[PDB]
Amino acid sequence: ATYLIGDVHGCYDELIALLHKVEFTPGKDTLWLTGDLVARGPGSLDVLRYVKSLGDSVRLVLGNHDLHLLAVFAGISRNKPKDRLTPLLEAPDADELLNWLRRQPLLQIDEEKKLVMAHAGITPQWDLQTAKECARDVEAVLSSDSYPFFLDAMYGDMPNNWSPELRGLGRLRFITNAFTRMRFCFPNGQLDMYSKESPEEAPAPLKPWFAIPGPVAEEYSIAFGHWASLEGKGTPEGIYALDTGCCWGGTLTCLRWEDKQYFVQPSNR
Ligand SMILES: [Mg+2]
Ligand SMILES: [Mn+2]
Repeated sequence: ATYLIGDVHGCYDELIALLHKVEFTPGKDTLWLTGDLVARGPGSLDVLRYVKSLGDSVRLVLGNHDLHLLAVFAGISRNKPKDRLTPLLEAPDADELLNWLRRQPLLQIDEEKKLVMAHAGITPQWDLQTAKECARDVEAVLSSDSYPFFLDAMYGDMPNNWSPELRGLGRLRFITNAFTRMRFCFPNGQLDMYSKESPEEAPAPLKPWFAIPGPVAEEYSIAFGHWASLEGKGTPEGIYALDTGCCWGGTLTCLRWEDKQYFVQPSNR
């Protein structure tokens, strides 16, 4: 079976309880995770240890809090107490876990299921070939010996409009923002980097990225996490918003792909 779970955010107990609920069995089943494995919840260290141990039985994409953790690890960014990352950062296997984490993809594609996953979704300004090329470019910088320079460069809110003519720092910043921070778009597909509310309580003319027809969403289903204030609701057919806010006292959501059956684990917080 194929299971897809939204942002775990260090909620190890809930993750394991949910996987026991569906009798997840590596070697028979595959797990897709929308990223943001770490921060806010109490068990980022155990989550990373477990997800890494799954090997080919898990298909992960990186989220914005995963990248922030890498930035803290590399000395680029300051640790915020609220993220609860110190046990992971101080673990004897931190190097092994975090060098594994930075080698993971930003984008997962399964052609037989016609299924695409990214942390925040796929901007309507990208076709599939472009999304693939952009994921490959950022994955290449993250898996390189010089990844702290990219992590430093990634911070920023502009440019917010895609063009194949983008070059350099602006190109990487846009790619990172589209994959890991995007929520709302302007009518022309331009990213808005400030509004984090639900679609209904958002100011006009902003609309969810998935409400703007894009080439990828026309041919593929898209599963994503990130946007907790969406509460997993309000999406079109073929769009699966899996982040139901577990670390915030919401729920951890698991979708089984074969029958589109949902399984939910209450937050312990
Ligand atoms: Mg998140
Ligand atoms: Mn996120």
